[PDB]
Amino acid sequence: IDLGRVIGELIDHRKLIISITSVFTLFAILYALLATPIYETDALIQIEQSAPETALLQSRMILGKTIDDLNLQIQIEQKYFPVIGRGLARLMGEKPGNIDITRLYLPDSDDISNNTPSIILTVKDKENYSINSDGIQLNGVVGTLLNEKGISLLVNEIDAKPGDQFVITQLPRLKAISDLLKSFSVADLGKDTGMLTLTLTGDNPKRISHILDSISQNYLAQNIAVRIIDNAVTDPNPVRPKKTIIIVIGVVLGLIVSVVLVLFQVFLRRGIESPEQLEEIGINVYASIPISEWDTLLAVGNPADLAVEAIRGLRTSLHFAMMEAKNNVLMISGASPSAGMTFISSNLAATIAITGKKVLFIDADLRKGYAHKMFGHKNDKGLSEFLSGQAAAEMIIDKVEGGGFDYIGRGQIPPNPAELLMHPRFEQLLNWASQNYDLIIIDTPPILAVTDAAIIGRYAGTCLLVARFEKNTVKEIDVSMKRFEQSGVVVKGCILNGVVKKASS
Amino acid sequence: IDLGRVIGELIDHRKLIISITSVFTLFAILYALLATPIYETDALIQIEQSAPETALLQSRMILGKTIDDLNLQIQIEQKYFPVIGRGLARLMGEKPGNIDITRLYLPDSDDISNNTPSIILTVKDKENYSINSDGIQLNGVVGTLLNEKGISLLVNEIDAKPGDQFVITQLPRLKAISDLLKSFSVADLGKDTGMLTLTLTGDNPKRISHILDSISQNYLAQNIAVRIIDNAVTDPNPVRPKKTIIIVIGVVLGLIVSVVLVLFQVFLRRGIESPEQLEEIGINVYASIPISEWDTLLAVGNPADLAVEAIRGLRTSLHFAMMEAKNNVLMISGASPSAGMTFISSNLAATIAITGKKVLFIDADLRKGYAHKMFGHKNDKGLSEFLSGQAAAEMIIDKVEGGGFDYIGRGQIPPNPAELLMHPRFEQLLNWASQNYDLIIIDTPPILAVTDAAIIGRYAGTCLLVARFEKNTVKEIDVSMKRFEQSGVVVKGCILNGVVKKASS
Amino acid sequence: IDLGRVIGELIDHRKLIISITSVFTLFAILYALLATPIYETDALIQIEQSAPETALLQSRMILGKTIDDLNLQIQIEQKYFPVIGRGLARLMGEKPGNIDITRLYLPDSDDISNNTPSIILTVKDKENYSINSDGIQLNGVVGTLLNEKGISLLVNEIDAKPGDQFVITQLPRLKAISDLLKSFSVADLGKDTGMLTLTLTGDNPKRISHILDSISQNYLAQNIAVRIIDNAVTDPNPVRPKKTIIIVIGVVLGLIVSVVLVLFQVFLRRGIESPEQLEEIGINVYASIPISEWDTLLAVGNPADLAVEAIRGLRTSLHFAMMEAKNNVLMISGASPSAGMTFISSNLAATIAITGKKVLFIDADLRKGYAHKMFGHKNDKGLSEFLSGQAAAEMIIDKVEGGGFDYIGRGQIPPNPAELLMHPRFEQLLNWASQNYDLIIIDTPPILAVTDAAIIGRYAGTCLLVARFEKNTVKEIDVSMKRFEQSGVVVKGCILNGVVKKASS
Ligand SMILES: Nc1ncnc2c1ncn2[C@@H]1O[C@H](COP(=O)(O)OP(=O)(O)O)[C@@H](O)[C@H]1O
Ligand SMILES: Nc1ncnc2c1ncn2[C@@H]1O[C@H](COP(=O)(O)OP(=O)(O)O)[C@@H](O)[C@H]1O
Ligand SMILES: Nc1ncnc2c1ncn2[C@@H]1O[C@H](COP(=O)(O)OP(=O)(O)O)[C@@H](O)[C@H]1O
Ligand SMILES: [Mg+2]
Ligand SMILES: [Mg+2]
Ligand SMILES: [Mg+2]
Repeated sequence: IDLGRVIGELIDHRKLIISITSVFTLFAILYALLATPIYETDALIQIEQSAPETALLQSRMILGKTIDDLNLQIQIEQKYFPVIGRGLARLMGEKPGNIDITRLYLPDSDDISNNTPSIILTVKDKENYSINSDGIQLNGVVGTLLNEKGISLLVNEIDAKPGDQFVITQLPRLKAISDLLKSFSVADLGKDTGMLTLTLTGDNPKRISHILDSISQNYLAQNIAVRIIDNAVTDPNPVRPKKTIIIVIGVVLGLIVSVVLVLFQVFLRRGIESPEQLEEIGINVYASIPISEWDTLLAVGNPADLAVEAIRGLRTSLHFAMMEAKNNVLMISGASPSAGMTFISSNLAATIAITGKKVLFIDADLRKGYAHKMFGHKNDKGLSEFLSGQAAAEMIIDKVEGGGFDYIGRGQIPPNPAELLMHPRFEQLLNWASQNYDLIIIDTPPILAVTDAAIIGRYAGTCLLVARFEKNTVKEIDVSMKRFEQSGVVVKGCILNGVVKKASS
Repeated sequence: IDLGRVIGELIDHRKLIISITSVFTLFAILYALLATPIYETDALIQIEQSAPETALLQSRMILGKTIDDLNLQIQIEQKYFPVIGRGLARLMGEKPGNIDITRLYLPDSDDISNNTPSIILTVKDKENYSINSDGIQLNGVVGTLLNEKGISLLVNEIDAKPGDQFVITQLPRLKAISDLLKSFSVADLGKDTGMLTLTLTGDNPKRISHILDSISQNYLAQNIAVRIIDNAVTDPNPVRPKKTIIIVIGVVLGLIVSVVLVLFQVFLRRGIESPEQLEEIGINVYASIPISEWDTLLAVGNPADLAVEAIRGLRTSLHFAMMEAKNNVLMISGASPSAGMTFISSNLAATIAITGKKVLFIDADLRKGYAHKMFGHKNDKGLSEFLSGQAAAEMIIDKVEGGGFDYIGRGQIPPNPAELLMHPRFEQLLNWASQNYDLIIIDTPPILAVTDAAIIGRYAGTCLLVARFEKNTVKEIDVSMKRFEQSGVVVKGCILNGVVKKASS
Repeated sequence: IDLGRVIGELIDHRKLIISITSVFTLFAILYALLATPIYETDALIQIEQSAPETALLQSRMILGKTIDDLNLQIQIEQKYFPVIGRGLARLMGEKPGNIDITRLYLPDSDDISNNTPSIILTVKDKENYSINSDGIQLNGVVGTLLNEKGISLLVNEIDAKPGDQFVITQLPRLKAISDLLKSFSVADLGKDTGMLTLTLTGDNPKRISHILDSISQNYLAQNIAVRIIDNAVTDPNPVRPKKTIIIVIGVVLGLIVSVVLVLFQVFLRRGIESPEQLEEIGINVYASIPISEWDTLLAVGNPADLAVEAIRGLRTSLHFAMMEAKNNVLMISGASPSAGMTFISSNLAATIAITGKKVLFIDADLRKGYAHKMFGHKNDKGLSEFLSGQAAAEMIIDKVEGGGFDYIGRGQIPPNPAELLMHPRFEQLLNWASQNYDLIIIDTPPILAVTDAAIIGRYAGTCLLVARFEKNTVKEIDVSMKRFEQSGVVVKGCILNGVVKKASS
């Protein structure tokens, strides 16, 4: 391999790479702007050791005393239905509300799994609110305590706009202790000094400072039955999410997945890339027709098309190739269907007729031939009707309107096309036509599908295959040439079709 | 090797890979959803050392005192007959029952092996129950103690639905101590502090907490004749089984075993893959007939079949190959039986007869020939009867009904087929037929099995072998060609049969 | 590869390398001369340990006491609108001013983000000043305190020229402590001694010394409720930016990016470099025309041009190549447009006419031919009008004024150029002209674009291609030669055009 090839492949697939990288970067930006910020508060205490004090601070007694003091077993969560509602509310500048609950007691269903009872509180005004646990609706008022339906609740100082909802959960004490212990860290920072740094992370910058102050005070009171140097304060810059590293990771991930996909697609290509691939085997490529981005003939609708220019190049190439041929019959065929045989044949006939030579076009695709549709037709009396014997040699020839050449349609689809094409009346037709016309072009089905082309090619002076640019492979074209030679038909060469411009070439 | 080949092999064997991986993932999911959950309880004590205390806690004195206190020597197990009954009961939400037994004394058979006596208790109601040890049925009532048949039992507070069964075992004290010590761990967690973490795992989240509390209290009482900071609590999330890692391991195991099986099958393939394998040796492959997924002729029942199209391709190839041959006799043969010789020969005769040429078909498989069954027959007067001399040249020829060609059946199976085929009357028959027909096709047995084909091939102008797609190998076909040439028979080429579409090609 | 090639490439691209390196060095010099200088002050104290004292010095209590003492929470910044205004002011020798503020209290909006209120103070004279916070204009006087609009301010000892502006921010206490702690360092320097080195970096050489003295005094007073050996002094040489290393890094970065760009451009070149590239394939290069840096003929305006000398070399080469040719017709063509076909053909005709031979020039570029513009024209009756039949063979020939040869213009642009060129009247014209002139030169469109050149080349005795020096590639020229040979036209050789002098050759 070489650098030029890889750079060309990257240039060709630029749209895919850009789209994938942009999608990944957009997802990264959305996550980094919608993820909830996490603040960190710190405190510094002095040990008058410090190896067992790390375990004493994280023991369930200290944390449990803190949780009992601060009522951390009442989980209040602002209610947003979607997974991005909270982030959108924060971005729009909306101020989150809060409720001070000093007493909560749910009926404690305590089944096998749901060990955490929860209710939903809807704020109707600054004073009253509605409560629903499992569809049971109740009404409560700030101030006076509520003892109804096995539910006890005391709510103070609602701070939210009316219509807001809050999920109130009474999680078990061990769950609260585990959650507190997950986000709480103790370090020595000197490995020998009495200095201990206590760290607590959480999404509420004031609550975490209060929690760490309570932890420190409880530990201090417990020890004297240690010195608090730095009481806990919260860093106003969140520690998570780290937006810049997230976005950089997203961009690099997009680039690497795009490069992997591009390499995978490049290594899985088998189609023909250039005429030199065919010419390595020993197949003369007589032309390369580009894609015409422009039920009518292109050589007639848009005579100045680039594809028609390539076809004129093919015409002047054939005027020299088709010399010293046994007759004036040219047979266009191919390996696979929808390669361009009818396009090539019809347009070539048009470009050769505009130069003043009489041209006959025969649609010998007795199976899926649509030439009569493209030329303007009387569908009666096609090639089939002549071959089966129910027509004459003069009632099957029609004239293209915007063309300048005659044509013979397929006719009705027969049940035995390959056996009709073997009748000697076909050779009689070709011998008769080879005296009233200057050129005869025959369109045929593929050869890798059926055998009609190989029957027709016996009476053809020149035979050319059509290879589609990306679809067909060199193996298919070689197999087709060999199958034609096995049946006694000499293929003059190939015609690459549907070519497009690639920066890797 | 190259990446395209391996990707193609993976695409071809996709069904096998998917099935194996799905089976493994289903087994992993069943195990991860039916395995009994194992909870873990923890405690934290303070050592006022700690290297000998780990051995003192795990000594048999502390554990034995705990087991005597909590009666851990009475093993009560809920009875489910299958190995998945307990998991199903847990999944369906069924609440396990329990019995508080404060005194159990079994007769203690104490033979060589069964040192653990056991009984089965069936719950009939909230009060009474039935007991069976070795077929001896007894009835007991909660409350009043039972002393019968050398069995002492005191049962309190049955909690289960009627009809439940419980296995009650009186395991030896050392066995109970060993079981307790297997699931009990002590750690320092600081390597220098007085802090010891005690861990106990078990399937009953309350019993393990009680057991660890008893262990801690016994150690504390023993030492003062240490401080308990964190009394034991149980983590409600089970530590085993870890479902996600189990499922990931199952999926990866399925993928690796599937890839290994695929590679093993690929490396053990010897059959013909493409016509190019035969053409490397120098054997002209004249056709490749695909599998016809559609006692009748295919070229007649379904004339538009893909296989009949391939046979028409072979027909037009033969019309050119069979020129400049010494006569109009074609001999289809093969290497191994059930390769397609009769299929190819009969269908080829049909496709050549539909074009208006007189065709004779001869079934020279005098050993296992079934052509007369496929054509509609009068089984008398076949080839055998003519060769042995008990028939004429005109009483053996019959006509295929839906065909269009004549045929000669094998006749009765003779005892000496290879010696009948050497009679000059066979050559007389062929010389006579070569003047009344346009083509003669002869079907023969394989050549690697018997020698009839090599006797017949002396009088055949053209001879073609049939190679089955996956079954035969290049070695078999080369051996067959060489064995034909050794006997003076020139094989024109080969016919690949039963071809299917493979993404690795 | 070899050293000579790389040295030549470096010599050829010297201007690009010099420009890039100079730009990078200029940017580095601008940064190193405009970046604000950062001074460093040091102190040395003695510890009578020293592992916890590093944490005690950086604790928020000591730094907070210092900040409360020195009022470091009032941030005063000199106002320069651009990002280089301060550096320019320092370079021009301007003395920065300062204000001593002993009391500041802003309304403290304290919204979600802007936690730091700020005002702008404009100095009108040595006594009074103007204040604007959010468009609210106020006037204040040094001395008397200001308590207006929720803003309290006390300003003493303004030292600046009138018209200067100062941003006054009241940043939060924790922000001030964090900023102080970011630039403050403590080290032991012996790892065992009581000697501690305290370091403080800042842009004001006196303020940092005062700050470090206050830090040391506060720590000393705190400890005795330690010895100060070296009170803080400021190194007058700034520690940042380090100009020399910055400039060296800039120069080396410029050199490496220039070398990378040069290597990238060299590896992405595909055009023809020397005639030997064409002669490897087997194409005879008959000349190499250099660029003429000098609507007129070069061989006439500047007959002593270097390009005209190369064309005379081509003329004497052709006088030997064009012997034993079937006629006296020469056809200049090419692969891509704007290669030099009309330049080469017209100048060659001029140089061959100055030697006394009758020369005919034909502009057979019926699509974009501008020869009549370059020769002085009567645009009527060109080649088109003759071919279409509406003109005679004598009304189309005109005479070049400063030339010496006749010419035929294209005429009006036709709709069917390629089909006009196929008329036998073109061959009649050439046969008639081949008897009244000594040489006929025909200019043609490219061959990779259209097919006109291949139609004309049938009647041309000699055909030469023109390859542009850097534009065309060897692949294009080979494709053109092969496409000419496919149509029955033998190309004698090639002509390299637009050559320039490269030190890598
Ligand atoms: N270079 C081309 N540019 C534009 N359209 C093309 C080109 N080649 C083929 N086609 C069009 O795509 C369709 C398939 O080609 P067609 O020749 O009709 O199939 P087949 O090769 O089986 O006879 C046709 O409608 C054709 O007009
Ligand atoms: N390409 C094929 N498609 C469908 N059936 C086939 C094909 N080739 C052979 N068979 C069928 O499978 C059976 C075995 O083939 P057969 O020719 O009868 O055996 P043998 O080669 O020994 O004479 C037959 O019943 C045949 O009809
Ligand atoms: N060696 C050259 N020196 C100076 N000018 C040149 C040279 N070669 C071509 N040109 C000029 O650059 C332009 C493009 O060349 P031209 O021959 O007219 O295009 P084309 O090859 O398509 O006919 C012209 O104006 C030509 O005069
Ligand atoms: Mg078609
Ligand atoms: Mg058989
Ligand atoms: Mg030009």
